[PDB]
Amino acid sequence: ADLEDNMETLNDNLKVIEKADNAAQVKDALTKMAAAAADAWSMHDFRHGFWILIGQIHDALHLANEGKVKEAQHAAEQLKCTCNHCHQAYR
Amino acid sequence: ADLEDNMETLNDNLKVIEKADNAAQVKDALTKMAAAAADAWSMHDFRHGFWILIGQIHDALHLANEGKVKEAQHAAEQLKCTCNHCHQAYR
Amino acid sequence: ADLEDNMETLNDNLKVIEKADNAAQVKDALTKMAAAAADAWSMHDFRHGFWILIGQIHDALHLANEGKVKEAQHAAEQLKCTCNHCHQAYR
Amino acid sequence: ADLEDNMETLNDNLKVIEKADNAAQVKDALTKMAAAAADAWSMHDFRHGFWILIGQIHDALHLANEGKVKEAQHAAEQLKCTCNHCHQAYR
Ligand code: HEC
Ligand code: HEC
Ligand code: HEC
Ligand code: HEC
Ligand SMILES: [Ca+2]
Ligand SMILES: [Ca+2]
Ligand SMILES: [Ca+2]
Ligand SMILES: [Ca+2]
Ligand SMILES: [Ca+2]
Ligand SMILES: [Ca+2]
Ligand SMILES: [Ca+2]
Ligand SMILES: [Ca+2]
Ligand SMILES: [Ca+2]
Ligand SMILES: [Ca+2]
Ligand SMILES: [Ca+2]
Ligand SMILES: [Ca+2]
Ligand SMILES: [Ca+2]
Ligand SMILES: [Ca+2]
Ligand SMILES: [Ca+2]
Ligand SMILES: [Ca+2]
Ligand SMILES: [Ca+2]
Ligand SMILES: [Ca+2]
Ligand SMILES: [Zn+2]
Ligand SMILES: [Zn+2]
Ligand SMILES: [Zn+2]
Ligand SMILES: [Zn+2]
Ligand SMILES: [Zn+2]
Ligand SMILES: [Zn+2]
Ligand SMILES: [Zn+2]
Ligand SMILES: [Zn+2]
Repeated sequence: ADLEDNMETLNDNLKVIEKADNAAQVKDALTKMAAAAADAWSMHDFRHGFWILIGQIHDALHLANEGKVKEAQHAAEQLKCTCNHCHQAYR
Repeated sequence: ADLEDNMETLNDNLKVIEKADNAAQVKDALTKMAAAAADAWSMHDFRHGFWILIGQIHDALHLANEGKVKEAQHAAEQLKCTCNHCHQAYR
Repeated sequence: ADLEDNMETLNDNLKVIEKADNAAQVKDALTKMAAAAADAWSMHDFRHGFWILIGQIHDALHLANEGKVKEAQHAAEQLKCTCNHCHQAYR
Repeated sequence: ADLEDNMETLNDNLKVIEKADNAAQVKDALTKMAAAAADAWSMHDFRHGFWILIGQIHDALHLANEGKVKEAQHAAEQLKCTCNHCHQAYR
C-alpha cells in the first residue's frame, strides 16, 4: 500500500524479533515483514532492493519453523545492511 | 599474526575507506583488510567467517579498480553485518 | 497445477530460449517458466528447490529486459544444475 | 602452471569424485582440483571464473570433511555449469 507505512511495519517488527523469546513470536513478526516488502515491491534497481529483502526474510522463516530462535534472530540483523544500502543510495 | 591486531587493521582501514576521496585510497585500504582477514584465517564455523569476509572484500576491489568509488564505499558498509554476526555469536 | 505438466513447460521453453534470436522470444519463454515453477511451488527441501529456480529465472528476465540476449541465454543454461540436483536427489 | 594441464586435472578428478566410494577419495580429489584452479588463477572476467570455481570447491570440502559423501558428490556436479559458462563465452 503506502511506502511510509511499509517502512513502519518493517522497523517495528524487527524490534519485536530482537525482543522475542520463543519461535512463534519470531515466526509471526517475519510474516508481517515479508508482506510489507512484497507490498512495497510495486530506476529499479530500487525495486530489486525489495526482491533481495524478500529472499533474506524467507530464509529466516525456515530457521524459525525449525525452532532455531537464536539463528533466526541473527539472520534478522543481517537484513539491516540491505535496509542501509537503499537509504545510503536513494536518500 | 595476532588476532587483536588483525581486528585493529580491519576497523581502522574501514574508516579510511569511509573518509576516502579517490579510488587509490579505497583500493589500498581494502588490500590491507584482505591481508588481515587471510592472516586471521588460521569450531570453524569461526574460520568460515573469515572466508566470507575475504570474498566480500575481493568483490569490492573490482569496484575500486574500475573507478567506482561510491559503490566501493557502499560495498564496504555491507561487510559490517559479517563483523557483527561473529561478535553476536562468539562473544 | 499438475507436476508432470509443469516439467513439460520448463523443458520445452528452455529449448525455445536456446533457439531464440531476439529478446522478445527469450523474455516470453522465461515468463512461462517462472509461472510453471511458482505453480509447482505447492520434505521440502523439495519445495525450496523451486524457490531457487524462481530466483534464477527472475535474474534472467532483467538481462532479457535490458536487451542482453546472449547473457540471458547463458543464464538459462545455469538453471540446468538446479534441475539435475533435484533429479539426482529425489529419483 | 600450464592451462591445458590444469583442465586435465579438473576433468580427470571430477570423474574420480563421481566414482568415489568413501570420503577420503572425494576429499583428496577436490584438493587437487582446488590447486589446479588457484594455479590457473594467474579480460578477467575470465579470471573471476576461476575465483567462483575455487569457492564452490571449497564448500564441497566441508561436506567431505563432515563425512557427507553423497552431498559432496552432488556439489561437484553443480561445478559443471561454471565450467560450461566459460567455454560457451570464451570459445
Ligand atoms: C529493512 C529492514 C528496512 C527498514 C527497517 C527500513 N527500511 Fe526504508 N526507506 C526507503 C526510502 C526511500 C525511505 C524514504 C521514504 C519514506 O520516508 O518512506 C525509507 C524510509 C525508512 C524509514 C523512515 C520512514 C519515516 O517514517 O519517515 C524507516 C524507519 C525505514 N525506512 C526502515 C527505502 C528502502 C529500501 C529501498 C530499496 C529498502 C530495502 C528499505 N528502505 C529497507 C528498510
Ligand atoms: C569486520 C569488518 C570486522 C571488524 C571491523 C572487527 N571485527 Fe572482530 N572480533 C572477533 C572476536 C572473537 C573478537 C574478540 C577477540 C579480540 O579481542 O580480538 C573481535 C574483536 C574485535 C574488536 C575489538 C578488539 C579489541 O581491541 O579489543 C574489533 C574492533 C573488531 N573485532 C573489529 C571475531 C570476528 C570475526 C569472526 C568470525 C569476524 C568476521 C570479525 N571479528 C570481523 C570484524
Ligand atoms: C529445470 C529447468 C527443470 C527441467 C527442465 C525439468 N525439471 Fe524436473 N522433475 C522433478 C521430479 C520429482 C520429476 C519426476 C516426477 C515427474 O515425472 O513429473 C521430474 C521430472 C522431470 C521431467 C520428466 C517428466 C516426464 O514427462 O516424465 C522433465 C522433462 C523435467 N523434470 C524437466 C523434480 C524437479 C525439481 C525438484 C526440486 C526441480 C527443481 C526440477 N525438477 C527442475 C526441472
Ligand atoms: C570445471 C570443472 C572445468 C572442467 C572440467 C574443464 N574446464 Fe575448461 N577450458 C577453458 C578454456 C579457455 C579452454 C580452452 C583452452 C585449452 O584448450 O586449454 C578450456 C578447455 C578445457 C578442456 C579441453 C582441454 C584440451 O585438452 O583441449 C577441458 C577438458 C576442460 N576445459 C575442462 C576455460 C575454462 C574456464 C574459464 C573461466 C573455466 C572456469 C573452466 N574452463 C572450467 C573447466
Ligand atoms: Ca512515519
Ligand atoms: Ca504507523
Ligand atoms: Ca505512518
Ligand atoms: Ca521479551
Ligand atoms: Ca531469491
Ligand atoms: Ca586493542
Ligand atoms: Ca595497534
Ligand atoms: Ca594492539
Ligand atoms: Ca577525506
Ligand atoms: Ca509427459
Ligand atoms: Ca504436454
Ligand atoms: Ca503431459
Ligand atoms: Ca531460431
Ligand atoms: Ca590435452
Ligand atoms: Ca595430461
Ligand atoms: Ca596435456
Ligand atoms: Ca568406485
Ligand atoms: Ca568466495
Ligand atoms: Zn528484481
Ligand atoms: Zn549465527
Ligand atoms: Zn570455509
Ligand atoms: Zn550502491
Ligand atoms: Zn524455501
Ligand atoms: Zn556469460
Ligand atoms: Zn575476481
Ligand atoms: Zn543434494
